[PDB]
Amino acid sequence: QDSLSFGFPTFPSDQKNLIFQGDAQIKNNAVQLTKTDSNGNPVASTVGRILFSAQVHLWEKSSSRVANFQSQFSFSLKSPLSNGADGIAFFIAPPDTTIPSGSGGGLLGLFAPGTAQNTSANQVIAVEFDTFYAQDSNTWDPNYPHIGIDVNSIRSVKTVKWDRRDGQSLNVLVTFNPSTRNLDVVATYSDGTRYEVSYEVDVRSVLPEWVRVGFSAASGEQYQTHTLESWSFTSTLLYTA
Amino acid sequence: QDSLSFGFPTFPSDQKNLIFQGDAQIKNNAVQLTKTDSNGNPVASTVGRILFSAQVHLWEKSSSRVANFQSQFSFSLKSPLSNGADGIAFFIAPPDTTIPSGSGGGLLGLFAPGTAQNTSANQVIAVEFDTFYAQDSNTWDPNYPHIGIDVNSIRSVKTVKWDRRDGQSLNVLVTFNPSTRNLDVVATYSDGTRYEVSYEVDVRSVLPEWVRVGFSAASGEQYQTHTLESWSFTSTLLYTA
Ligand SMILES: CO[C@H]1O[C@H](CO[C@H]2O[C@H](CO)[C@@H](O)[C@H](O)[C@@H]2O)[C@@H](O)[C@H](O)[C@@H]1O
Ligand SMILES: CO[C@H]1O[C@H](CO[C@H]2O[C@H](CO)[C@@H](O)[C@H](O)[C@@H]2O)[C@@H](O)[C@H](O)[C@@H]1O
Ligand SMILES: [Ca+2]
Ligand SMILES: [Ca+2]
Ligand SMILES: [Mn+2]
Ligand SMILES: [Mn+2]
Repeated sequence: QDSLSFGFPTFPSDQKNLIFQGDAQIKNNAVQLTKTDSNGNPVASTVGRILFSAQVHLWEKSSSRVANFQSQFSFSLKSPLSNGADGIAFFIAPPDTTIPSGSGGGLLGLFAPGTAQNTSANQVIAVEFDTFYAQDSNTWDPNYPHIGIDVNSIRSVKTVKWDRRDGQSLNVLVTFNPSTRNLDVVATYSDGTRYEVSYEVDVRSVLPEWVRVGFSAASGEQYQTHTLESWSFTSTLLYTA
Repeated sequence: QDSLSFGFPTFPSDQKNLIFQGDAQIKNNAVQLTKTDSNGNPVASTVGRILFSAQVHLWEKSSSRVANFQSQFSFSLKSPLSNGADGIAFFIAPPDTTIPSGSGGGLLGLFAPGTAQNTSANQVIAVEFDTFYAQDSNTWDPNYPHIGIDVNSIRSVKTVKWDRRDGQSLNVLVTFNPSTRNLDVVATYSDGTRYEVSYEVDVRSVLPEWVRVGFSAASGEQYQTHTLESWSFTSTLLYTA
């Protein structure tokens, strides 16, 4: 299809079009990307991801069209600690994508250790909400919590300082305009605190014509829950001139 | 998801989200539901169907909601014969639906001979465009080409007279309003000729909560091409009170 859109105001346990990978599962009408114990407390060493089953037609070579898309979602992070880790990310990748071996912790379940910073070895665009930046294990991160745009590497091409608020929902809007090639991210807390980061990228040179979209999250030594509360997505192939 | 929509202004051969059953296949940017030879001519004894891969959430028992949906599409039928057969239908059925054994010809690839008219043995709602009504074989049909609403039986709960026009595209809009439980069908030819038919049905007593939507067509002794040219669909769960 040239256009596709779906919306999950909440996430009832009875799902049919979501691909669950790793420890991701439904709990309390929300998607818990990372594992939690019987009491709902976050645990260490856990990775989880979800992808919508239907493939998205991001661009079409024959017609020279590229899709304009928008993804709106909200999530919250909670942890008994204060150095919750590692983060959640919205991502776009080939349809057959699976959790790379050894991609836990700071690799957010998106990259393999050996090629995490090798742009020519990956095919993925992601918007990460990174809460752990210890320079001994996350050498690629700026020294502070941040939102970043990742293009084929765990080392963001662009970032903005962000504030982690335990238990508060962050509302996010990610937009890609094929006319300007601008991938825009706007995140806001209920009180109006706003964060913005943008970057110009030609999706055609990074991803194949058909892709899948979803979310990934991980916790290594440090942990926190990565709760996806709602999500809507829409994409429309448009002629770019 | 509570809401889902997709649009196929045309059908390029590079498809990822359609389930092809029987002889259905893409040719010349359109879906040929029934088999055609090398020259693109229709042949006898053929059945074919397509279904969008993502499941649609039709109704939800726990929340007492029912989907409001709309399906817009266009097709054309063509045949060198005086009596092209057998017809095409838009349908809704359980997610694991497949072509029943012996459902060719007048059964449109939707029902098995043994239970074609047994409403308690089927789970399907279809809008048929029936061009073959020979009273000796299709005994259940009115004696003329017609548009029919089928609820668990090849014997339409309602039909209206319709004219078959060789090679002309018919545009159809099928709507279901959960508030009134009215399933409306509006079909038009390019010259303005219009056909309307409506029926009240509680979808909750006929179909499971999750379903797949698609098209089906068949040709028995007589034949014709059944070409699906475009299709857009949208559905949204709504509180019914
Ligand atoms: C906690 O520091 C010790 O372990 C470090 C390994 O860090 C893991 O946990 C991080 C946060 O969950 C995660 O970002 C990283 O990928 C690892 O999974 C190590 O680097 C320190 O030197 C120290 O031993
Ligand atoms: C060709 O006529 C002979 O067979 C007929 C069987 O009818 C088949 O074809 C019809 C039109 O394609 C279709 O509606 C039906 O389901 C069968 O597939 C029969 O009716 C005639 O009396 C004759 O024997
Ligand atoms: Ca990090
Ligand atoms: Ca018939
Ligand atoms: Mn980072
Ligand atoms: Mn009929």
